[PDB]
Amino acid sequence: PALTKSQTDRLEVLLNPKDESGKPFRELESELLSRRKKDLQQIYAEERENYLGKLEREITRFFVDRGFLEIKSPILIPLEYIERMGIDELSKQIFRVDKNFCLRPMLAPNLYNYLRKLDRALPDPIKIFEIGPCYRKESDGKEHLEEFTMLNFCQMGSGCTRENLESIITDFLNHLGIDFKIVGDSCMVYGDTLDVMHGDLELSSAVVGPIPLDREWGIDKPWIGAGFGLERLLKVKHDFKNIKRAARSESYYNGISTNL
Amino acid sequence: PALTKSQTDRLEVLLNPKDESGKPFRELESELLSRRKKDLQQIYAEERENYLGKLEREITRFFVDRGFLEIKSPILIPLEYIERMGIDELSKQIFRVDKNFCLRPMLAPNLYNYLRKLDRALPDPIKIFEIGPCYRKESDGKEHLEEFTMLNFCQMGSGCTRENLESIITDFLNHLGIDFKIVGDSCMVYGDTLDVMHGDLELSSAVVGPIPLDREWGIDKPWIGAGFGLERLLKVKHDFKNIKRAARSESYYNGISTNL
Ligand SMILES: C[C@@H]1CCN[C@@H]1C(=O)NCCCC[C@@H](N)C(=O)OP(=O)(O)OC[C@@H]1O[C@@H](n2cnc3c(N)ncnc32)[C@H](O)[C@H]1O
Ligand SMILES: C[C@@H]1CCN[C@@H]1C(=O)NCCCC[C@@H](N)C(=O)OP(=O)(O)OC[C@@H]1O[C@@H](n2cnc3c(N)ncnc32)[C@H](O)[C@H]1O
Repeated sequence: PALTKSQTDRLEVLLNPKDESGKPFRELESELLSRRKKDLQQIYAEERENYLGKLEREITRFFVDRGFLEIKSPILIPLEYIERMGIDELSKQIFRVDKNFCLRPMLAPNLYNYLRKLDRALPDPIKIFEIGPCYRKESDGKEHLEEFTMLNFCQMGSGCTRENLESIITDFLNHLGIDFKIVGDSCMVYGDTLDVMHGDLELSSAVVGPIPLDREWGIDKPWIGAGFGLERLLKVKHDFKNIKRAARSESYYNGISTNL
Repeated sequence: PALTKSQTDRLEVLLNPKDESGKPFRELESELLSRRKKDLQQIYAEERENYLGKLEREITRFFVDRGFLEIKSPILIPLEYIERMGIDELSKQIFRVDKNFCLRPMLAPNLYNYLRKLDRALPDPIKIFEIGPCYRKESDGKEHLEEFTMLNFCQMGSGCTRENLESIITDFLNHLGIDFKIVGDSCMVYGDTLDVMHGDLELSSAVVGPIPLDREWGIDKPWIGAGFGLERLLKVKHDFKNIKRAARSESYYNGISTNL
């Protein structure tokens, strides 16, 4: 008669945000299987782009067009960078590799190094961004991924104000068509942050520098910056119930179940 | 009088492929510093794209345009995938994470899974590609990186011939403007390979399936495929002497020293 919890989980795997009893499980599953097969057929026939790759390209274009230098820095980083970030909490979340390296939990340490290095070469202000993989061991799975993709943009020198920071965030999310509000918060590493919220979901943490951590990185200039999770952005944009639908995955492709 | 070996190493750091005694070290270094600062100034003023990101976008466009589905699969993969790949040599090169996961040394295991899964949804033949980070512990540094970027494209079903494989490789490298020759070789995992060579540098290993390893992955169809290192491609394209100039790096940006 009624659907079992397991059957309901199965159908929810196959259900897409835009799909609209007493039909049996077998027929409801058959219908959804058919719809999802067609969705993949249509991607494959027409656009062929992965949502995560595509979102990366669109964001890349956005920040390049606005004068930010595209960075591609190591994903595998020295463990010393974690301790020099003031992280000794987030520390139980570090995936260690060999005795000396770890998978980066954020883009900040490498970007600090780039800011200092490029200050010797580039005119004020220095505007840079990176998009790439980051890793944190996470107890949750609703809004948290162990393997995720962060965007971090930043500016150092002139014009490093809270206004300009907010303006960039605003232009950015309006460009992407993502609703948001900016609330003042704090964290252990940075501040004093600004959190960019979608309802109760954190899209970004942002900071207006300087902060005292800067000195450890040879930075003695005003700066502003923000990190965004690309999977969180996709989750909002596509109305995905679970963030796993927006991840690097063998179970979902563009939020469509691959288990068909 | 003459330059010391250390001074020569310093200048070679600052030397670009296109730059053309008895001038002292200080003046030669000063000149190169000036040229490299201007190179970064010109990137920053004009294009602002990272060579590795840009190469990824151009390759992405190439394979999308030719009917291949863009994949973004996990970088952190189960250790079981390594053993199911027939790897028990390359095994000392695996960067292990936790007791159960590793950093992927190749794209093949995840793409095998995608081929099988998508066969239930997509018409014959199934054409897919991924571009992303791969990791191998490496004794060398001339043509080898521990952290690199692989392109792997493949097709399964109809038209999985050596001719079509060679044709795609040929169209691809001619598109990129990279000189090559295709030699028959072999490896422990696959074959029987075709190696795509630039002089003595391996750009790619390629395979015409089926092979007996397929059965472990639920694959029972003809297939063809090739993996290319993006850093190797950049190394050839830009005439870089060391592959570290083409890597994710805090020491080089688009093959320009960041230590200025
Ligand atoms: C570069 C300069 C010099 C140093 N720092 C400067 C800067 O530009 N800005 C300071 C603020 C950058 C934010 C960054 N350090 C950071 O790690 O903040 P988090 O809030 O911890 O990470 C940003 C978050 O990425 C996403 N994210 C987080 N963990 C997950 C998860 N496990 N699953 C999926 N998504 C997640 C989440 O969407 C977004 O809130
Ligand atoms: C997906 C289907 C199902 C399974 N396999 C199929 C397929 O499409 N093709 C089989 C052939 C794919 C090749 C892949 N399995 C492989 O790992 O071959 P390798 O020769 O070991 O890696 C390809 C190499 O990537 C680059 N590369 C390697 N190690 C490094 C390094 N340490 N530093 C920098 N660059 C490097 C190098 O340019 C290029 O020769």
